[PDB]
Amino acid sequence: PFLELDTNLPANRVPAGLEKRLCAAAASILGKPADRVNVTVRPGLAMALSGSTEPCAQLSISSIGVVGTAEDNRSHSAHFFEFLTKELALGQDRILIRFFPLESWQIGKIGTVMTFL
Amino acid sequence: PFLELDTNLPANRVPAGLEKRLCAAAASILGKPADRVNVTVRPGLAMALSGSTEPCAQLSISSIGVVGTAEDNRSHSAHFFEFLTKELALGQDRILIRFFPLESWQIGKIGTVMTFL
Amino acid sequence: PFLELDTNLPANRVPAGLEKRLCAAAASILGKPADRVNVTVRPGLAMALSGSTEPCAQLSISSIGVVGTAEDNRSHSAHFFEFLTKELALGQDRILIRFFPLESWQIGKIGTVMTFL
Repeated sequence: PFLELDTNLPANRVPAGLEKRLCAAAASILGKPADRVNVTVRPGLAMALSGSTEPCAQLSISSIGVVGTAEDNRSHSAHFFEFLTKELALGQDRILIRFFPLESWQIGKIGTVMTFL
Repeated sequence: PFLELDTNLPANRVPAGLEKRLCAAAASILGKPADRVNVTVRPGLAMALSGSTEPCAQLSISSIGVVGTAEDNRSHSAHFFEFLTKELALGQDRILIRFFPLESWQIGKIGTVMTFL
Repeated sequence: PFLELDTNLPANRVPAGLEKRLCAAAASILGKPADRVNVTVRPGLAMALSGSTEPCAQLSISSIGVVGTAEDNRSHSAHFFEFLTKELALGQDRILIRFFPLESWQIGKIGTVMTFL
């Protein structure tokens, strides 16, 4: 899966090693191997969330098969909010997540697409 | 709604308070409350737009219900171009927008999804 | 088309002029004019790819008409991997691509949408 986290927290208020811990977390939550989890963190941005510029973060999660339903995204959201709130020292009102299903033909890897792997 | 603005303008050529003004602007344009508008600005990037690396900006807008049609996106585009051209001191040839419909089951908030709120 | 490249390579390990060369490359690969190619490079990010925080890059490609099939995305992936591996001095295991079809009503340009141009 592919995780992208935007935050207006400066890099020095984003705890060291967060991207690796987020790989582990997403493995457990999503039921995917940690060695196929991709994480991108973009700190120090100018953000408003819910109209407010206090510290906040935006998580996008894209994956094949597992982020397409309300009922399991509810579970995923619960777990990622627990992880991120404590990691970033943010309240639940300062984080939002978006979920994006992908298909095999959309993912380029080793010079081909996953359709053929 | 969710706005993401990438620019190769350095942060010190992006006017202070732009993210809050963009919340207000997007409220009026999209017909959504300002306190549910999210803005992310990513300045100082390396960009080419239309093959050219002069100052430019890319706006992405994602929302439920209101960014799914050509006829209303035409109106939205008009208004956001007016706002951004003057805010960033960019010509209309240096900005592009992409619109992305979302569904309730895609948006994680307060540890659940909007399907259940 | 719209290209977005995230990398944990610091800006000073991203070769000068990469965004313009990527315009040219994407023109040839995708069969689109270079003057309608948009490139955004976001360097110096915190990333893990495949669970690993070594140098890596993520490419997103969005376009009308040409990134919707497995068979042609396989070709596109091949060409972009060749370009990026050598440009960024990254191995094929350190790059991934995602492809996103767009429709005319999604693209805001010159204050309208492409549906009407």
